Amino acid sequence: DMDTSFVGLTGGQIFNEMMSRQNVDTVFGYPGGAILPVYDAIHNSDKFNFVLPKHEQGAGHMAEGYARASGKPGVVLVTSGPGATNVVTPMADAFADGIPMVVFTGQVPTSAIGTDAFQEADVVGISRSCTKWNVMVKSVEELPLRINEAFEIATSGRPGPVLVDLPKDVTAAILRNPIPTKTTLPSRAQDEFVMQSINKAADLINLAKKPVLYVGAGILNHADGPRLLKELSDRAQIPVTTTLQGLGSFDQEDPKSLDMLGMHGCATANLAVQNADLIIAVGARFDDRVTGNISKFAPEARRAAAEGRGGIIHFEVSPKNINKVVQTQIAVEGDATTNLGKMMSKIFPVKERSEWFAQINKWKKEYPYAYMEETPGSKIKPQTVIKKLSKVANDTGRHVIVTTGVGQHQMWAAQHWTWRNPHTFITSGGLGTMGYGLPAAIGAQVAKPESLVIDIDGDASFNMTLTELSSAVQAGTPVKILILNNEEQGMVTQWQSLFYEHRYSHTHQLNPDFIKLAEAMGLKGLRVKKQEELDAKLKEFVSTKGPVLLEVEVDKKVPVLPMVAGGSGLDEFINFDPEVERQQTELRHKRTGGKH
Amino acid sequence: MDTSFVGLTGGQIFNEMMSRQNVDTVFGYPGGAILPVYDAIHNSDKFNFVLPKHEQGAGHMAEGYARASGKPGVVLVTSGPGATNVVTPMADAFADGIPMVVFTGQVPTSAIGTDAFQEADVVGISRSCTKWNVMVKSVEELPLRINEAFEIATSGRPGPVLVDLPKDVTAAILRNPIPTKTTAQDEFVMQSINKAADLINLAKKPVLYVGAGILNHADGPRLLKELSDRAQIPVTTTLQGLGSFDQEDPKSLDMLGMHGCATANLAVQNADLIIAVGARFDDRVTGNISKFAPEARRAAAEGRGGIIHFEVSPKNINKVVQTQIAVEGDATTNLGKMMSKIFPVKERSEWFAQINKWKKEYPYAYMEETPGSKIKPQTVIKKLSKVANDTGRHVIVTTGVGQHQMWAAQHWTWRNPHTFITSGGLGTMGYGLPAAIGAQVAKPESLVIDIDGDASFNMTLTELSSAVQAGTPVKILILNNEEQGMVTQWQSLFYEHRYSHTHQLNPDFIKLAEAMGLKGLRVKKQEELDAKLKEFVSTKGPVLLEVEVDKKVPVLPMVAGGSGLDEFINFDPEVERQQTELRHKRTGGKH
Ligand SMILES: Cc1cc2nc3c(=O)[nH]c(=O)nc-3n(C[C@H](O)[C@H](O)[C@H](O)COP(=O)(O)OP(=O)(O)OC[C@H]3O[C@@H](n4cnc5c(N)ncnc54)[C@H](O)[C@@H]3O)c2cc1C
Ligand SMILES: Cc1cc2nc3c(=O)[nH]c(=O)nc-3n(C[C@H](O)[C@H](O)[C@H](O)COP(=O)(O)OP(=O)(O)OC[C@H]3O[C@@H](n4cnc5c(N)ncnc54)[C@H](O)[C@@H]3O)c2cc1C
Ligand SMILES: COc1cnc(OC)n2nc(NS(=O)(=O)c3c(OCC(F)F)cccc3C(F)(F)F)nc12
Ligand SMILES: COc1cnc(OC)n2nc(NS(=O)(=O)c3c(OCC(F)F)cccc3C(F)(F)F)nc12
Ligand SMILES: Cc1ncc(C[n+]2c([C@@](C)(O)OO)sc(CCOP(=O)(O)OP(=O)(O)O)c2C)c(N)n1
Ligand SMILES: C/C(NCc1cnc(C)nc1N)=C(/S)CCOP(=O)([O-])OP(=O)([O-])O
Ligand SMILES: [Mg+2]
Ligand SMILES: [Mg+2]
Repeated sequence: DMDTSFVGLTGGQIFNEMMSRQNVDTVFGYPGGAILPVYDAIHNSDKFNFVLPKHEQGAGHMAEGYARASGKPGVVLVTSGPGATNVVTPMADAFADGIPMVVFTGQVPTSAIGTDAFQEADVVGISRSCTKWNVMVKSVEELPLRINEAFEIATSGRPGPVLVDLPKDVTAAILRNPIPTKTTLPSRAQDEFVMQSINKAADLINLAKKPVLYVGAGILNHADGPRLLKELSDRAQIPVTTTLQGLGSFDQEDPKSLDMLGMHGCATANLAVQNADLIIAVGARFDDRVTGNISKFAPEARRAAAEGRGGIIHFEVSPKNINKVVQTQIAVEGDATTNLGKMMSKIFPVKERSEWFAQINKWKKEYPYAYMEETPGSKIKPQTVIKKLSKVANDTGRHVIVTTGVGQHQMWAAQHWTWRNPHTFITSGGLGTMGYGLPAAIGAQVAKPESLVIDIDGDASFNMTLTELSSAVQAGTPVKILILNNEEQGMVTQWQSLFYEHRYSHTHQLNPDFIKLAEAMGLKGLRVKKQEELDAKLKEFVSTKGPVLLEVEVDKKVPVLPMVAGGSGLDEFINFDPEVERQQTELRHKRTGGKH
Repeated sequence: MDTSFVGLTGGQIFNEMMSRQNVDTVFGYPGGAILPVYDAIHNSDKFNFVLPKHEQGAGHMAEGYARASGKPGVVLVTSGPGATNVVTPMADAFADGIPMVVFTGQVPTSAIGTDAFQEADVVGISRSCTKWNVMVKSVEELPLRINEAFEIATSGRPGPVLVDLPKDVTAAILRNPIPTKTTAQDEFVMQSINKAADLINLAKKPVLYVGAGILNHADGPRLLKELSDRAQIPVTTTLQGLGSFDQEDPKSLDMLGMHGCATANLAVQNADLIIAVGARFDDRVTGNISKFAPEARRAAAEGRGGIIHFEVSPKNINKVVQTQIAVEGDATTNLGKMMSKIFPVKERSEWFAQINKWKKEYPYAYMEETPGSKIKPQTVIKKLSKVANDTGRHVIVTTGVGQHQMWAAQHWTWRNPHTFITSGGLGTMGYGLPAAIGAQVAKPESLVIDIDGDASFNMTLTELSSAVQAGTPVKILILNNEEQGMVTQWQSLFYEHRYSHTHQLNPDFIKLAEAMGLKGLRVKKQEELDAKLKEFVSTKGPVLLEVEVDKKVPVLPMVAGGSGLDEFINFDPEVERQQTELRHKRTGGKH
């Protein structure tokens, strides 16, 4: 069966048509020679909104933030050569964090490919290891097919980035042949096997006496995910901890909430996991930033497994991540949410778990997120800023979205914010890309025009992509940019303090005047130094109509705690100790000859 | 066998190896995976360290450094996003043949292949944009790999290499001694030299087609000048060859190609012999390849001329155009060997008469200022060229990518080697500022000027604060036409003035400069331009000058479409006015 409707159109014009057929409402991009035939076709197009950054990396991270906030794939449209190489970091970032993204790169004409042409890059080769799939379109005839395959692959299984390489002669060419209609249009034994494993997992859960739900980003890839998670938690009385990327999937005000686990997770979550007889892993991949020393990980679960009375259940959509890190007793293949729904009726309702929750509540009382609080004459504490802003933003009654950079401010945002809503924490976790914060916020704001979007950023992170401030003005995105300025690459100085005897090698970048910068870029700029002005400034920050930057001068050389590092198990975290911090301050002064 | 490194960590070995390689500057940004190296180079007296805001900045700085100094640029970044952020500079250095050694931290070997935190397949990603790369797998082979890297980056055609450094390798202590070392065809060439000298002595209308290759040797420009003087041969250069020949010399043809001087293009098309020296016949130079140099091909068919190619990389020989004589190896070296076999020529009356008539007929014409009109971008280049030269200082110029780049290339008078540093092959916007910073580090006493575009500058403007921290008093000139000029030109020409997303919203560049810690200057009026240009150059410390220039001004001449070099579009004042009215009509008076 053939389709003749695209006959007579250029490749560019076909691209434009395929965007509305693929339900694309937003395109992030930057023009150039190779991709000019497509840009002429989308000129003044009302199929979608176009967002123009200052740098293609910005386009990439914007599309990511857009994808995370909307649940739709982020679409990028850039030129060949430097245009394409400039989106390599965002693709690798989306690949690590499972973000659906379709990247369209212009390419030199097919006759010039492989001749080391002007602005030619081997983009398909470069991006092979950091995309789910990529392809070079070699004729206009196969353009709709490739577009359809790209979007499907990007949004199925574990979502991820795909790249489509678009030769200039292909997008300029007129389609002069009918093409298969199928290319233009966007097992019983397996089901029985999945159900079998679902039955097995239900049996294990009904047996557990100290279960823990270990929840990650996977639960958020379905609209009903958080809802079914809660239903399972309430039905079987199971406490819930989340990874960094699962934050927002569970109401942290709920008594059964364990908060975040891992390297910088809540001690209670870490201890609960270390003492659980059953770990129910839902959409999480057991990264070492979560597990700590893997040989020390979940000893009570391993003991339960050896005695046939527990262990680890894994709801995982990708075969690649099953039995990858941890020996699992039961793997439940496919969409976590879907499989939770199927399992629910098989779970015995539990009245209470007195002993287990008594232990957990005692851990909660003993190990809060403690830190050195403000004293007279001291600088503002970064942890205090997060706690205050969390309440201020939440009290607005608006839907709040938070993006971050990478480092200490990121962890403190994760810890001290109170998470309650799905798809409201957007942070770079796997690749951990500095500079993510501002463009991701712009993207998220585009996805959710009514939401209050806050970028909680670091000074070093913000410097990476700060040129996109003007892009926010041009895009009409009233993002709220918060800079926790400690005048350092804090996460690195933390590691240098701990393991390199306070040798701070090249970890202090010279910052610009962030307030003058913001105003030069066309935003309102605010600064706070004094403890007494923090409250009022935070309120003015959140209340501002347009885009606004607020720089908070915060204290320096403050470690993120708790911390699981070295060969420590999850239950061998370093805890906050006020006397230790004081001793570290003296030691630091002496070792740095008074410089820090 | 050598024991001098026994007891040192991999990072400490790296520190010593930089000294042994004669490295005086490292560009980089720290992170988890590369931490053991940064600890070892902490307060190192063996080299200076330059810290950017972005790894792309580090990369382009290293490029600018390499191009001004003649030494390889050294980059030191962390794993994952640190490494992926230097892909564009590597592709840039690969395209332009710039010596660069990139050191990327990597996750511990025990975590490689497990999709670990901040893990990327950097060896895989960078394969197509490096001459060579490697992952160091033990501390014992670290000196060997460092030595290989520097050797490969600086030999043949120079280019980028990458060395992946697993954290556990750089933290590991060398326990065992390592081999001290790790710490016929010339006749075929001589025959070619003889044959090429025979062709040259026979040529009646020869042209020296000179590129970046002649600048990869200290004595390149000198031997080029000698050959040109000896045989009375006119010299044209590529964009990347600018500075290798004195453009004030009567035999200068200026730049050839897509936006080259018409005289240069016409000489090439009418030459009976083309002597290609360190140039790779890119289509930005040749135009339509089937129309390129018809008289040279004709001479070749009659055995009285053709094309001679002095090229160091065999794969670039007969890659684009069929050549009669190939001389493999370093161009400068082979020019020296050839010199004694070239008959001296007193004069070429007819050939230079024809050339000098073209020069009079086809200068770099453009619509000049009129009372009330905006400042013309071409005029700024001419005036700045004189003002900068009048300082008596050594001047180095970097640019961004676009119209300003071409106008810089055209209207500047190039006389000194390694003084024009621009992204040619990859054509990376945002190149100008970080390249200028790196060049200033290489040549602290030089006057370094970034002639940048507004769109290009926006790409990497965050490095302005890095200029302050590095102590590099760069001079930043922004030709502000409030547009992606080179793209709007192509849209005006080929897409009926449909300007699709080619107008980015600029920040206040002066307030930006001041926020970054620089002095900011702005010119709007013609009357202020001269004074502002002089203040700009005479300013001590880093300074930005924004010039509001006229918009929608095409770079001419232009060879595009299926045109041959002699089929260029030339400037015409009446055509420009007609284009202005047509553009107004089609954009509803918006442009
Ligand atoms: C400075 C820093 C510190 C960090 N410290 C911590 C920390 O203390 N604690 C922490 O948790 N993280 C931390 N990380 C982040 C960490 O590196 C990982 O990014 C994070 O642990 C991964 O979370 P995740 O497994 O839930 O999400 P992902 O990496 O996205 O993995 C999701 C898993 O679920 C699967 N999946 C996806 N969709 C579905 C579906 N529909 N159905 C079923 N399965 C699905 C995926 O295939 C994948 O296996 C830190 C990062 C940084 C930069
Ligand atoms: C907007 C724009 C417009 C442009 N328009 C033009 C234009 O009009 N004219 C123009 O010329 N360029 C133009 N370019 C630049 C063009 O794309 C190429 O960068 C340039 O033409 C290549 O110059 P090159 O061959 O001299 O140097 P390279 O690309 O570096 O090639 C040098 C050649 O010499 C060889 N070589 C290197 N070292 C040695 C040695 N020691 N001995 C012998 N051989 C050696 C190399 O292997 C290579 O083959 C433009 C770029 C842009 C962004
Ligand atoms: C704004 O668009 C351009 C600006 N400058 C340019 O060259 C310096 N080009 N060149 C093109 N197109 S191109 O000329 O067809 C071409 C190209 O030309 C081959 C063809 F002429 F044989 C070769 C490689 C790349 C490109 C590219 F990416 F730019 F499309 N578009 C522009
Ligand atoms: C400033 O340094 C760090 C900041 N934050 C970190 O984790 C969130 N890490 N982690 C490390 N080193 S690491 O822990 O040995 C490690 C790593 O751990 C392996 C080991 F724990 F088994 C795995 C992959 C990458 C890294 C890397 F690159 F960061 F070094 N350094 C930092
Ligand atoms: C990373 C990157 N992205 C896009 C690019 C595609 N290009 C260009 C080109 C010629 O390479 O077209 O292929 S030039 C250009 C815009 C130039 O704006 P300007 O700086 O203001 O200078 P002007 O004086 O106005 O001309 C773009 C968008 C590029 N090279 N790099
Ligand atoms: C350099 C670095 N890590 C390595 C690194 C390097 N380069 C990039 C692109 N990304 C990362 N993550 C960090 S965490 C910097 C943190 O500084 P910050 O922005 O100001 O945050 P904070 O100070 O609060 O920890
Ligand atoms: Mg900081
Ligand atoms: Mg411009």
